[PDB]
Amino acid sequence: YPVLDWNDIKFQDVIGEGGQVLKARIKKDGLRMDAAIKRMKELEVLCKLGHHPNIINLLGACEHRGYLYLAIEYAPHGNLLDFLRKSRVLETDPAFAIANSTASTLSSQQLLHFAADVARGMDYLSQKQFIHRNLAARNILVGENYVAKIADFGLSRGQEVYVKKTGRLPVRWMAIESLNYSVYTTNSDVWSYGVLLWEIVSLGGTPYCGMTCAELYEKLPQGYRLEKPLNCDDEVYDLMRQCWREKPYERPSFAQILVSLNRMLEERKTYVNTTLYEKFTYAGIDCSA
Ligand SMILES: Nc1ncnc2sc(-c3c(-c4ccccc4)ncn3CC3CCCCC3)nc12
Repeated sequence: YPVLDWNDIKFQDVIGEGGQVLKARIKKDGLRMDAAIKRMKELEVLCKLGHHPNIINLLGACEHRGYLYLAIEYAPHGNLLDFLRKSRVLETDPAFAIANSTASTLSSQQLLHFAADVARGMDYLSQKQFIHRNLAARNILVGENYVAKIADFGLSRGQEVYVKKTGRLPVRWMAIESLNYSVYTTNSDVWSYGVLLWEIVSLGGTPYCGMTCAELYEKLPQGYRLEKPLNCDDEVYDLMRQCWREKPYERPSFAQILVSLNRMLEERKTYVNTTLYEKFTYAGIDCSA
């Protein structure tokens, strides 16, 4: 749904590392478009769903010499985290940075729309009972027209899902119940989303720069939260803080989040500063992460 003919695929380049994925061009319903194709060895109807503008759409699937190749909507601009980081103009093009009084090629409004974008997608998923379990900047793709898209693959669907650990955990993104007990819910997804939001605001900062994974475990039950960024308005931070409430059911819903962003967007006020003025400080990326 649909079905792709092999003879319409023209592969262009490989993308990433390892599973095994490629950039193609497919023909679908008489139109030519970029796809990303992954080839699996040896669930798809629910994969649309993708019909939503912030969810990587499924384009086609196609059996060829014993394999199933899966074509999905192609994202021109990488994961959101890199995109954001490459936007750090003081570091990548300071002549530009100074001339234009700016710390990013991205604007506060644009930064928020990525937030809204993901917020919106999640809202639509969470209300169809899906649990992402991996919300993080690096896990969001920036798609055509710079519209942020979520990945719908391997999504647990249900009220709650327990997964046993053992690979690496996104500790810095996880909420406490997930930390304590390896359980994920939609409410666990919102916690992660606030870290995503925090990530966006820090133009790609590593959350909890300096702290180690051990330190976090001990300090989070303690009531410790990520520090409000120097470029961030108080309400934006406030919103992050709600996502990180200790009591899961206390946190907001994506609708609530989304409502609140949409308000912020409609105001003329800058909620996320990217303008140099007299001082500006990029959240650390390095650290021992
Ligand atoms: N649509 C795309 N356009 C650009 N590049 C890529 S890389 C990619 C991908 C796939 C994949 C899965 C199915 C088909 C094709 C690719 N499996 C892991 N990834 C990498 C992950 C990156 C972070 C967010 C989750 C996906 N999909 C895209």
